[PDB]
Amino acid sequence: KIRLYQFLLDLLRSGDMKDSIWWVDKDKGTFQFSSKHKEALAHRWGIQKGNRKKMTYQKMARALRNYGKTGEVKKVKKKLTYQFSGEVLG
DNA sequence: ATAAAAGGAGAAGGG
DNA sequence: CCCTTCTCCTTTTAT
Repeated sequence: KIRLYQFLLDLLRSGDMKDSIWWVDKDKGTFQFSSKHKEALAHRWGIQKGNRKKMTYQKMARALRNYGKTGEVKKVKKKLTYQFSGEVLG
């Protein structure tokens, strides 16, 4: 199965949900969610995983915070903003 | 200042 | 094992 950090990174490279998520500094690998349209992207995440309950941003954010220990994705000091690691980017 | 929202995390449960 | 789900508390942001 696909991993969350790859689901997001795939969307940014595809632009398939430009209204829900966009780059902030492509070079630094920072990105940000749309306050109004993030739930739609969260919805698409739970479905792709076939989860029991419909996915919400809070549950997805909880999952993202776990990447803080392994380093794939760290939270940035800007609203709804995260950052990929150089390894994840290449 | 205050509601609302974003952020946080321990625990237990599910593919 | 990679999240998922629930629950409760805190900080930040929007009103």
